[PDB]
Amino acid sequence: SSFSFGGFTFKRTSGSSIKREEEVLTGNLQTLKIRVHEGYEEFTMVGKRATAILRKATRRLVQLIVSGKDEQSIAEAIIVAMVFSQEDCMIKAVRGDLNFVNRANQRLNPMHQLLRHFQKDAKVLFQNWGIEHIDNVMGMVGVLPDMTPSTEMSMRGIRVSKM
Repeated sequence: SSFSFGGFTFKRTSGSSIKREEEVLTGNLQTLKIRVHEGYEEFTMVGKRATAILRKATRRLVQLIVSGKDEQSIAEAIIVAMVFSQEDCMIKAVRGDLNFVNRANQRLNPMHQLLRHFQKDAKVLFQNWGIEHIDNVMGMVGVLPDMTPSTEMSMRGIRVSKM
């Protein structure tokens, strides 16, 4: 069960899931209908300039270990992972003027509209994701919302591995 999303090939390595169509509110209090995968799953994300191991529970990213060509390649894989996770803080980061999803055509994908939104500017996404203190794990570094490597702090659940 290998699928494609945001230029990444996802491949499930553990867990299972059932789908539930659900309604969610953005930071602009706009209702989106999304197809939610319920169940704890693990995936490999393989792209041309980045790779990752993604561990996730229903609408919640548990951990993401990213490896890539450079900061831009890695941020790109982080954005895809955060949108794919379907986390409330990612949905609530959709806010402000013009930041609305065209839902007049119900066949269109709100996940692809969330992705386009965060690909343009992930600043609100990364700042609203939350940060956390990080453990020892040498060879794995933390990454701040501005993509600065840190040994003391990181975006919640996100770690950068050496390529």
